[PDB]
Amino acid sequence: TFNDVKTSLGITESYDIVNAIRNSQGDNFKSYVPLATANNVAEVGAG
Amino acid sequence: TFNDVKTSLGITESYDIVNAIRNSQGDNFKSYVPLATANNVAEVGAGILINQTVQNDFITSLVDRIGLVVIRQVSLNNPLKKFKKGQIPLGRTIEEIYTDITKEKQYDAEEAEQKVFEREMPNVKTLFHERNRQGFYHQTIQDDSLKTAFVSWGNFESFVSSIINAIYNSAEVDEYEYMKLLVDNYYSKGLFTTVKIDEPTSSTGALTEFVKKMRATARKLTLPQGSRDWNSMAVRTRSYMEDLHLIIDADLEAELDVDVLAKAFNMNRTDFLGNVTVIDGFASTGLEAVLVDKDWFMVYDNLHKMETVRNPRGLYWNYYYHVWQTLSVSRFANAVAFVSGDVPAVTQVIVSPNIAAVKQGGQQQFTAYVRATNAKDHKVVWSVEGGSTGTAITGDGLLSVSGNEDNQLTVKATVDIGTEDKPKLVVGEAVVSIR
Amino acid sequence: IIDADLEAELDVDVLAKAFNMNRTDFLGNVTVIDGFASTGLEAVLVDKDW
Amino acid sequence: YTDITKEKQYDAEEAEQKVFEREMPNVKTLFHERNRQGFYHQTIQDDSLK
Repeated sequence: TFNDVKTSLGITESYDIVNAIRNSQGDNFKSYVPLATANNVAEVGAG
Repeated sequence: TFNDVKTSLGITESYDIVNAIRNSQGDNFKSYVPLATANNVAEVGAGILINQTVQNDFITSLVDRIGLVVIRQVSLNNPLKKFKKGQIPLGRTIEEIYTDITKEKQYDAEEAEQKVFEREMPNVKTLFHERNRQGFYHQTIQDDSLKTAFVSWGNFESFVSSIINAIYNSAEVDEYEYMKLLVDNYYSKGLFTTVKIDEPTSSTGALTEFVKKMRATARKLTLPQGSRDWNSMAVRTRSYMEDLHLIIDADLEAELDVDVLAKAFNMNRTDFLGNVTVIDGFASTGLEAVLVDKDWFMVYDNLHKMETVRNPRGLYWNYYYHVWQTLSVSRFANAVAFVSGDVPAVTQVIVSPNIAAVKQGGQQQFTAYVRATNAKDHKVVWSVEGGSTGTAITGDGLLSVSGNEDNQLTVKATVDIGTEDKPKLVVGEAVVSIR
Repeated sequence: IIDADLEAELDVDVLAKAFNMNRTDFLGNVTVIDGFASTGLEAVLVDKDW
Repeated sequence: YTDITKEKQYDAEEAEQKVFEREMPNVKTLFHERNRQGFYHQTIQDDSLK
């Protein structure tokens, strides 16, 4: 029983992909903007 | 997906048994010291509200897994279901008819000359009942979303079936609560005949005093001459003994069998006459027991359909279960009320024609039946509202009608209970046609 | 001629918790009515020729 | 365990908009875990008991 676990636990976020899609004015991440559930695949997608 | 939650969520602790075991040192918890794993049982053993992924003891990276899933299927029935009359396919209203006894006339061979051919109408009271309850039970099953909670199809089919039964359990429970409402509708309108008692819980004498009034009343319903005393339409009706139903709660049956029928040598002399129906309770203040005929209820079914629909977008079914029925009460049947509170001195005044058609210029006799709960005088005062010029009801209720009356009349009879400062009238009314 | 108040009170208070029914029963043929329209009159003994 | 529901009044004026309304079942769960985990120990020297 560990009871205070966050999803990160080892992660040095190099650039925070959640804000990176949310700020895309037409750069590289503008292909990740018409995805619906991109926030959820980004949240737990690394296992 | 919660947080730091505890195994102590919904627990108002009494005394910390873990402390009380180890610091017994003489107390009666010293049967628990040789139990080795007692702290583990005394922490989880109540049941955990919120599941936590417990790590394995040997290899901590493994998660301890759900080994058996238990679905607790239960059934709720209706106690008062046996009082249900039948069902109605077509038509809304039910008409009851009761013919009543009539008036003696003196012999007179002098007046019988021209009056061979005079006519008397029979004293017939009727009564009507409409469909009342019109309702449905609705709950959704999102079939594809609950596949995550179930690793098996057995636990998937038993759980979805348990959502079906919670609709049919909502039938038998909510229908039970309307028949507790018809009792508390009838008592709230003053249509039960109130038999004022004391509370049976306080004295065993007040329990046996209560058994006296019920067995007194259950014989008065069953005399072969009837009475006008126990209807709210005041007709001569005899209840048969086997149709009397007593609707005590559960507390008074335990007082009965332990304070009285335990120690009585003869149970046939202190039981409850008629039939005993044990329920939750009564919403009214002090309405402790109720005795009725079996034909007091006019409960009839109308409609029982299960209707289904599917949302393709959100991937769910909605189950609609429509329960329509006529829920009503015969006022032509005997029904009493064993009320332990302070009751009013008069509950109900009944006028013996509720429906009269008086020819313009003709006369009609009107008749109070004051349901005094005490044994006092309770003067009845008569009046006619809506009358144009004269129309003059007087005395015992002999109605007059003028030659120029065309209006519909309301004939009132009233009784003044309590003090004149706060008058609090009790009024019975009649409806008079004019031709 | 027993008013139904007194019949129930004979059964509850007296003929129950008693081992001998013939030793407390009301002497005579008991006929039960709903009560007399009078004041305080409860029961009535009469002969058959009354 | 799955609990009973609430009744709704028949009305075809509100049945126009709410055919796909979503009303949630009242399911409650408990969880019971393994709690007792212990052993009993008893030695027998056969030959010196002879």
